[PDB]
Amino acid sequence: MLVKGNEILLKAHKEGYGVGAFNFVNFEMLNAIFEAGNEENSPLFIQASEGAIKYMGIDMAVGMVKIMCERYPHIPVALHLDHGTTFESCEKAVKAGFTSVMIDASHHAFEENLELTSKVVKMAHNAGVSVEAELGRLVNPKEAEQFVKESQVDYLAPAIGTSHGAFKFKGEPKLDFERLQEVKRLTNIPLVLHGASAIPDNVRKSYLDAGGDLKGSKGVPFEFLQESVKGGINKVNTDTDLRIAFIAEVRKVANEDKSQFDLRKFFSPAQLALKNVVKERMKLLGSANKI
Amino acid sequence: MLVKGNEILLKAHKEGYGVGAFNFVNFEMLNAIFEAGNEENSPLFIQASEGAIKYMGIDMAVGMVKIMCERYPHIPVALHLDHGTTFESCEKAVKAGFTSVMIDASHHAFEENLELTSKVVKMAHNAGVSVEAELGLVNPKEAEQFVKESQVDYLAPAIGTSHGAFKFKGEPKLDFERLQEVKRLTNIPLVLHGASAIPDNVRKSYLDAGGDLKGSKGVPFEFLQESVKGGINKVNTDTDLRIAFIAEVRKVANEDKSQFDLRKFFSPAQLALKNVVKERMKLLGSANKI
Ligand SMILES: O=C[C@H](O)COP(=O)(O)O
Ligand SMILES: O=C[C@H](O)COP(=O)(O)O
Ligand code: NA
Ligand code: NA
Ligand SMILES: [Zn+2]
Ligand SMILES: [Zn+2]
Ligand SMILES: [Zn+2]
Ligand SMILES: [Zn+2]
Repeated sequence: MLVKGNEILLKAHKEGYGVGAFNFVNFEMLNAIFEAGNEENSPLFIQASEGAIKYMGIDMAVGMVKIMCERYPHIPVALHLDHGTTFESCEKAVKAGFTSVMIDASHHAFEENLELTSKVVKMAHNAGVSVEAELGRLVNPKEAEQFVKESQVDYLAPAIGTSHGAFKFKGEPKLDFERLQEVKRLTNIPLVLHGASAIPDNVRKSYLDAGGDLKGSKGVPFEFLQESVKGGINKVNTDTDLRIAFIAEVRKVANEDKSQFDLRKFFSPAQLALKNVVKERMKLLGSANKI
Repeated sequence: MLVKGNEILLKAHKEGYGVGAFNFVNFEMLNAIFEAGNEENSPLFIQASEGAIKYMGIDMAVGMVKIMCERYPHIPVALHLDHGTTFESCEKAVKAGFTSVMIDASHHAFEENLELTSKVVKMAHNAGVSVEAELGLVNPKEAEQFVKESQVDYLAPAIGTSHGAFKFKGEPKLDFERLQEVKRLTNIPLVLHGASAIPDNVRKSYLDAGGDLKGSKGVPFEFLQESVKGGINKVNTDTDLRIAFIAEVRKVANEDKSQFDLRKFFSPAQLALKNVVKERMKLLGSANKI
């Protein structure tokens, strides 16, 4: 059912596994994410960015998710606003039916980040909605400790080396796991990893075989993601991996049949590739069989 | 708002215009169709084939449509089951919240077509849902008896069309004398299947993106207008939407091999589909009918 984000992440926090947070922008992404969760018996964190919400309309974003939840009522589902940029954006997500909201104010000084986050928290918590915030651009663990105590935010995303998109590491992957463990120790709350796509080898091969160009993009290796969960990460933001796998198959259908224009012929194999990415990620993070 | 199919088509029947009936298989198609109707102030017929319903799930097909109607509550919208093949399929659509259903038994002999259609009608009408059936080329006298006894709300008579892009291996031709006779004898809304036109700008867009249309031909615009003058009120349109949508997808794929933001593919695809629908609404005379 559609539940508070913290309902899912407190269990993951206490038992020591990661729940993937998967972005979607339309029905095909959402269906494949849900079939993955049903097939791996895994909780689901479903994420929509502000841009995704503008593309779908927030009424359709929430509406499609609610339909999917009633289709799979046995799966714990949180619907999460990814990188909300204003109080008003977060307030609109709360009013529309989101069960989790992120307020990203990490580009501000500590005092202004805490101020705005706290404002979001008391609004969201009044409405039964959980809150994510971000600290770092890396994190100061003692800032994190104070930030969490005073804001009462439900989960925290500390900067430990990742970044959005595919072009993460200009060389070898590097995450500061000592800093992670200290944050986790001092805050004792669920933590979140942004920019956590791995770009597996098969997904990249699929994309390049379809004539795509990834441009030397490298994600977080699987072994770093597992070490992250061992360090205390409980929500693993994942988007790029899904897009590459999906568009790989769309490119492939276009290439191999120039007369094909049935949309289902493009998006059925795209859905399948995306679902498989999600299933494997669920097993990697340790959320499989957790229902 | 979401309304009986006959509510939209009775008005079109009385006032002599055609309402496009546009197929969809996902959010992108649906959104672009609704924005077209909103911008042309036009009633909408939204339809989903059995295959589309298996792809989306009937719960999602109705659910997305109901969300879209709430976003544009001033637009008369009917949600239509396209080419239902069984009574049970039509019954599931009625229960799921469709406001119109088509039962296609035209491959049966007259007596069996009428019997199955009548059974669907009794079921659908008990639930406040309108019914389309198919006959056929059509015998105008079969049509007259068929409609009187079945009490179907609208009829698709075969007059020369076919589904898909490949409609006429020779010159395009429709039997308009047959059409008018059917209209005269039945005096109900009529439906035209296989009514995609494949406009030249949509074909040019598809070929420029590397697409192959394999010498396909659609109904000329002039034939669509003549069919509405002859009494056609519901004009089934699918292929045109697919080609315009997939033309832009192919183009995005071609012009940036590093693009994998789905919105970068489907925003222009939506726009192109929207414009096809907008121009079709103006062609058929449903624009500015709200
Ligand atoms: O915040 C991270 C998400 O991947 C954002 O996706 P977006 O490209 O829709 O903003
Ligand atoms: O009934 C005619 C429809 O255009 C067919 O659509 P479909 O290809 O989803 O069956
Ligand atoms: Na987030
Ligand atoms: Na139909
Ligand atoms: Zn992020
Ligand atoms: Zn971030
Ligand atoms: Zn048809
Ligand atoms: Zn037909």
